[PDB]
Amino acid sequence: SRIPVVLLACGSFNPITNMHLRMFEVARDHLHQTGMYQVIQGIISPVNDTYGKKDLAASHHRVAMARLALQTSDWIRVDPWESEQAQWMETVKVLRHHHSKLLRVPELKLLCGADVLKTFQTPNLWKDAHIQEIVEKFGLVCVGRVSHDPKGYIAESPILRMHQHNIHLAKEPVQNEISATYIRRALGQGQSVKYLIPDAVITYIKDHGLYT
Amino acid sequence: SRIPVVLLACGSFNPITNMHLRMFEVARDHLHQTGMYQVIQGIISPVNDTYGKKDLAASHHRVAMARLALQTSDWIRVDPWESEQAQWMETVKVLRHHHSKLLRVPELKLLCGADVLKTFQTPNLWKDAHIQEIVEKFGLVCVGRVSHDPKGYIAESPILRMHQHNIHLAKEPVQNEISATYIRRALGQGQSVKYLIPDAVITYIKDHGLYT
Amino acid sequence: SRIPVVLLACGSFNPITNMHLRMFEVARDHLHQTGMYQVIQGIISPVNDTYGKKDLAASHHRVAMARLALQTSDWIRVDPWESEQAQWMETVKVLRHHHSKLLAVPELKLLCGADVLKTFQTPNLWKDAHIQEIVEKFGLVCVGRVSHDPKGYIAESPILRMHQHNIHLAKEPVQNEISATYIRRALGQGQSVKYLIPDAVITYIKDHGLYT
Amino acid sequence: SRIPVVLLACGSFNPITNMHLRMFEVARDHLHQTGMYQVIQGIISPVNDTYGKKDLAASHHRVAMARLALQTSDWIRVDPWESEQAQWMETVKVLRHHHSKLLAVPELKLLCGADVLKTFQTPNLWKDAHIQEIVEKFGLVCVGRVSHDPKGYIAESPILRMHQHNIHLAKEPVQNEISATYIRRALGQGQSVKYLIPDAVITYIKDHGLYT
Ligand SMILES: Nc1ncnc2c1ncn2[C@@H]1O[C@H](COP(=O)(O)CP(=O)(O)OP(=O)(O)O)[C@@H](O)[C@H]1O
Ligand SMILES: Nc1ncnc2c1ncn2[C@@H]1O[C@H](COP(=O)(O)CP(=O)(O)OP(=O)(O)O)[C@@H](O)[C@H]1O
Ligand SMILES: Nc1ncnc2c1ncn2[C@@H]1O[C@H](COP(=O)(O)CP(=O)(O)OP(=O)(O)O)[C@@H](O)[C@H]1O
Ligand SMILES: Nc1ncnc2c1ncn2[C@@H]1O[C@H](COP(=O)(O)CP(=O)(O)OP(=O)(O)O)[C@@H](O)[C@H]1O
Repeated sequence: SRIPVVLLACGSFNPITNMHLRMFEVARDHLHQTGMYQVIQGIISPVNDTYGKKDLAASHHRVAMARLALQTSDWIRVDPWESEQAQWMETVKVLRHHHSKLLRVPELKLLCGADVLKTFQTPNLWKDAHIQEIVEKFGLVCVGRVSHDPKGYIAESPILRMHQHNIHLAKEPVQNEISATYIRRALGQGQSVKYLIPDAVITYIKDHGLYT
Repeated sequence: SRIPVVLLACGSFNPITNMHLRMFEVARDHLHQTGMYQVIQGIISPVNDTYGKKDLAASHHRVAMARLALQTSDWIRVDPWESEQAQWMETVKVLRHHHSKLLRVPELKLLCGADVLKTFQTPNLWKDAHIQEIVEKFGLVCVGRVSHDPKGYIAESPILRMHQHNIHLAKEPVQNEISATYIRRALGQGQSVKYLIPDAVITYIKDHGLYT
Repeated sequence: SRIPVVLLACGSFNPITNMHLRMFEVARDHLHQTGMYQVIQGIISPVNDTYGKKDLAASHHRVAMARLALQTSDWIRVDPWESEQAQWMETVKVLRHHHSKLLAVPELKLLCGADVLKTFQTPNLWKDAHIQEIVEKFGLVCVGRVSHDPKGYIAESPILRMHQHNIHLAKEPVQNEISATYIRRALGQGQSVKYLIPDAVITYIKDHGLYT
Repeated sequence: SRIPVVLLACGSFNPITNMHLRMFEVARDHLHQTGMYQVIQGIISPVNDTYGKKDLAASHHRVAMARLALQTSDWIRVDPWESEQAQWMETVKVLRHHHSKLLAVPELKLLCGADVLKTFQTPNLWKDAHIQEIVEKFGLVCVGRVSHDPKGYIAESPILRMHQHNIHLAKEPVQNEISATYIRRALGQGQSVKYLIPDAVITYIKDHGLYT
């Protein structure tokens, strides 16, 4: 039989876009095609407001938009636990929390774009122990992105190449390079982003005067 | 004051995708930014079933999906006149028909991707008289696409470069290369296309067993 | 052992670019990786000057630029035969000519980008009999291009589908969408195209005042 | 008259690629088109071997490959100073060094891709004071990359926004996303990278058995 899998995606979702959503769909089809897994749930976990330095919309707004974006999904949901904590938390700690909730068994895997995968190399950006825990205790499903070579990132990492069984590279045959930065700039200029992010999210943004 | 403009997009829309929809939004923002125009309406006109040679879904299905895709649009509508004619018709003839309907005044412009623009060069593909009529009697709004250089296509065409005032090049700052061919293949393989085309269109496709 | 193969690329090569050259390298590695072919030669065949609408540099110059571009290749050569003929010739006839030239015969295959494969669908562009002879008697090696879905083009064409074993889809994780159209426009504006086309080609264009 | 400018590109150049070289040409044409600058020299400065996690070819080889790649450039040279230092140095210190070297002084500007500009946002990556000194005392010329929105990065950073007059955004309608990571993987698999990196660089890699 197949192994139950839960996909967890961390990030800003400022705001959530059709690309963030597509990422789950591609990752699920990929895992199913292997024959070894059955994805049972997707979780969008927006980052906390204390995180880094940037014009991030308040967390309850990002959580609300993600919930709206996901109303037509029968398997992906937003979980505000991370954004509701007092302070920002390293990714691995969010994975532990959700793993615990699962035990109250499905394998919990981190879901991300190939660009996040490239950051594992940035000096003083990720503790090696954390990278090891992600691919050894949990798993990693990476969706391709233009200009990134996930296969090489894995091969050149002493930690990643040792845990390839738990790293899944999902190929994105559709060029969809929507960046939320662009979405925010467009909105600020009063330009349309319809068909780039969910209609309901656009409505929420307008109703609450976000990204003006 | 501004000149009223109606945008007309011909094509297969087999099925309509989020990219076809985005094309209208980008074209409208572009024309408005010039200050010279006010886009008052968008029209999706699906090609007739006698057209060329291919696995085209029945026209009433393509019209229905486009209508569903456009339910959340307050300015773009589908017009089945073209698909309802007895036989396929050259683009310019569809422009004449819609121009007539407008008179029962707004400028009617053809809307298309930069790839369509490149076909103007293909031997025995477009009558020069028709290309001239399009950019001289009507107008052309072209949305950019990866690998195409609209500015060069215009400059190298003796007909197009003489009517640049009526040709509008709208830039697409977002890499969104979704092809309907891929959508159909994915659907046939039972893969997800959610977030690539409208939810309602996906439902219609499933309900009517299209692209199996 | 392996079936010997010769690759033939037809096109404008106005001017030849690094992408046109990359196309050969990608196709050769793909055929070799199948384990059953050995590519022994590549042929660049610039189109005749009587062809099409677009105004191209003289074939004398396009052949010269290809020769210069190919000085550092040990397996690809330019063949002027096609451009030296009194008038434009259909692709199938150029294949027949080069096949005769090879007369334990190697297989001669047409090398092209996925955009060319999509034109097989265009009404009144290719004679069905030519499409059949090309994929059945010669073979097609298609290199991927953004926005094109070769697999779908093949599945939706009864002729390509029936002979799909003779169509080899090659691709690399590199987004290299440089159009010669852009190249000419840039040259016309006095901008650099260094590192987009070979240094030797740029020298010839400057020395002979082309693309002004 | 025009302000003389020197462009400095820092990075791994592991190995230097046609895209790294194209970056200089695009930046120079952009600065010249503003009508107020005259680019007099370009400097490629390979990073020190003590830098980061990823295992890079020896700096001796990366400097050699850049020198060979640059033999056909009449304005860009490689400068080994940075890689010859006992240990890795922050970008701002390399700029200061080269600025001193130039000591009616030309303006020295950092040349990079938009992805680098996005890293300014990363928590604990750059010292705010360094970001300020880079954009205020030197200048930044950023070349566009797919998926990045430089204009938005600048608008959302108070430091970049305040000094945006010293940040020059250059870009060309060419999708050239070749990653050196892909290059190394391909070389490791015995595949061709001809026409993606200079011929002279490929010869050196083969002669010295690099990237095995
Ligand atoms: N267009 C795209 N294609 C594939 N993955 C994408 C994507 N856009 C975002 N992602 C992925 O979605 C996850 C969350 O992204 P975010 O944290 O919201 C940064 P972003 O989406 O790039 O917006 P930004 O421009 O504000 O940084 C990441 O794993 C990222 O890789
Ligand atoms: N991803 C995209 N980006 C920009 N324009 C697009 C686009 N996809 C389609 N278009 C435009 O939408 C209009 C209609 O396209 P269609 O006639 O449906 C062919 P298509 O969308 O490429 O599907 P196909 O693969 O079945 O041919 C054309 O003007 C085309 O240029
Ligand atoms: N960037 C690219 N990637 C892959 N194949 C490409 C390519 N650019 C061109 N080709 C292929 O190279 C062959 C010859 O192309 P040409 O006939 O010269 C037209 P082109 O190269 O698109 O320039 P154009 O802008 O003048 O039309 C074709 O098979 C085409 O598909
Ligand atoms: N395809 C491309 N287009 C524009 N800029 C590019 C580029 N590829 C790399 N660059 C730029 O070239 C400079 C040096 O890059 P490097 O430090 O060598 C990392 P890289 O080139 O991405 O290879 P990598 O895959 O090993 O990381 C950077 O400013 C980077 O932004």
